[PDB]
Amino acid sequence: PLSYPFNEAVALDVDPLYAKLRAEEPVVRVSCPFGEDAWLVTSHADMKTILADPRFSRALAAEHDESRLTPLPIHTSILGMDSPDHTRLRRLLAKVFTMRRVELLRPRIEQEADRLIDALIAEGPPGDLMEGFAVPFAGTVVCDLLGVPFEDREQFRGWLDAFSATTVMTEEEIEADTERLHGYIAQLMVRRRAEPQDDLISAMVKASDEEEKLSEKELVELASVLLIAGHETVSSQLIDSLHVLFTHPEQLRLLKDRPELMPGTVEELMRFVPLISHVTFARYATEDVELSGTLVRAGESVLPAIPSANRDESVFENADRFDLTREHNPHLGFGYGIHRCLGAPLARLEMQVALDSLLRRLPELRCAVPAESLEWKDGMQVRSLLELPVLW
Ligand code: HEM
Ligand SMILES: CC(C)[C@H](O)C(=O)N[C@H](CO)Cc1c[nH]c2ccccc12
Repeated sequence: PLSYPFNEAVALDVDPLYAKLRAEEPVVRVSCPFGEDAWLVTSHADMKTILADPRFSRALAAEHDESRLTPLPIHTSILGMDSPDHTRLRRLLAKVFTMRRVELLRPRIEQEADRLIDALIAEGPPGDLMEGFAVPFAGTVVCDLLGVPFEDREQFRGWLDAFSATTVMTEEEIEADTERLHGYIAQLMVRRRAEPQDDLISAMVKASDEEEKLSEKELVELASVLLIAGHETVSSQLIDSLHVLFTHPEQLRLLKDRPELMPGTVEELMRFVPLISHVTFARYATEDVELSGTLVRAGESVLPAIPSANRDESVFENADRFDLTREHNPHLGFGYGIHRCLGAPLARLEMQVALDSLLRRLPELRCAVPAESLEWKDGMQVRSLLELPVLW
């Protein structure tokens, strides 16, 4: 079977093999960097099936040497569970991670974007939209929400890569950093149990201790993935989105003159940005399933190449084109079905506030270097810039 990934992900370029696979062989057998061989799934319709059809399981992966790009299986907490365990954690989170809580964060989120832009301006151009905006914006928001002290970022931020690194960390470094993060969250939970604050960890501990009993370890592992999602996924998506906007200056001009397009713009960025470097987490078939002419037998794994589903020309017209006016946008950038992104309302809020504020306050914002000089973060499960120098 083809060794997969076929090629290292470069900048935001999509490997042209996905288009060929989608056209000529949408499901193909591959060998993975780690774990068992798998079926690479490339089309939008098959993506929905393996993500939402109950014939495909995440919890089954623990009964295998899970097909994966990471040296060790990731502690994916809720995202590694099936019903009923999944239902138990999803209910817990939905009860404390309410829409009211999110919209109550809006003024704090807006204020953080304005404060970050005040700093960029006071420091003068060129500024770095990654370490000077996307990272601390995403970080302060998730830290505010979760109850992780943003002041501890110096400690915990260097452990987060352990949850995402493919080629650039050893088993031993991943295991050590995973233990460091879990143990840091566990100490936080002791404080938050005794001294609850208005944050998710306190609410989760209270709800778990009182009704929806979770083990300490389950609580730790769930708070940990919430930290990763808010800190890393959000800042990665945001900085990649700014890159897309800078490299499509015509759409950036359109957005600035019709701000009511921002909701559809965020959705189009979710679709178009190939944020996931290759695939999200493998599922395993519990029964035989045919996908685009390929029989996937029970016990075999499928790799969901979500970014390729989001370039499916049979679902999105001119799927290879970034078009922030796109109206039909059933993208899978926030997943689909049972494991669809619980944080999507918040991520959409953050995206909209960040882009609106930047475009509002920095009218002539533009990249300070040619796209060729940019340094990307390689060897992770998502794509991101290390620096995005800008003028204004
Ligand atoms: C732009 C930012 C984000 C993107 C692109 C994103 C994307 C995704 C995707 C694609 C999935 C499904 C993965 C799969 O099926 O293998 C997912 C699941 C999930 N995401 Fe998000 N996410 C983002 C931000 C967030 C935030 C801010 C949170 C929480 C504060 C969050 C929490 C979760 C959780 C808990 C799950 C698993 C839910 C379950 O298994 O039931 N994400 N996310
Ligand atoms: C979830 C997809 C966008 C993709 O698999 C990804 O970024 N995984 C990272 C790195 O392994 C881990 C992660 C990010 N949010 C999560 C939410 C729940 C569990 C794990 C994660």
